[PDB]
Amino acid sequence: ITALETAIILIAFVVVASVFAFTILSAGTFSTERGKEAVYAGLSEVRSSIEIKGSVVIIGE
Amino acid sequence: ITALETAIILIAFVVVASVFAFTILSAGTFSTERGKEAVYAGLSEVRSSIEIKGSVVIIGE
Repeated sequence: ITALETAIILIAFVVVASVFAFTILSAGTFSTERGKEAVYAGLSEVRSSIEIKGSVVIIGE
Repeated sequence: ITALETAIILIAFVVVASVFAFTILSAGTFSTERGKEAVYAGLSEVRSSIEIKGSVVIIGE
């Protein structure tokens, strides 16, 4: 009796872990991708400066 | 003692396991769903932000 019972509960717990494990794998991939974007975005901003060369001239109407 | 009794008790225990297994499956699906939602919520909050560019101007009446 106890043998037939234990099989059914055993399958139930394995499936739950499988679904949970799949969710973590997909969730973890999203987090890594988002973290990578930030570093590239930050580096681009710092190097994008601009500079004035020469002298300023005004033209009289 | 006799096969006739043993069948009846055997069926009863199997059904209990089935009902318990079904609830675990449903319960596990909800919990993992909520865990996934938390990660997306956290990442969105960190990325949002605002800066101030330029001076601050006062207009006097």
